[PDB]
Amino acid sequence: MTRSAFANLPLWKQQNLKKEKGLF
Repeated sequence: MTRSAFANLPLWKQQNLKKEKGLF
């Protein structure tokens, strides 16, 4: 059973997610 998390998402997805601790 795999994980569902932000850190499990590919980098390009993260670059589209400006989260609280989503600093670029």
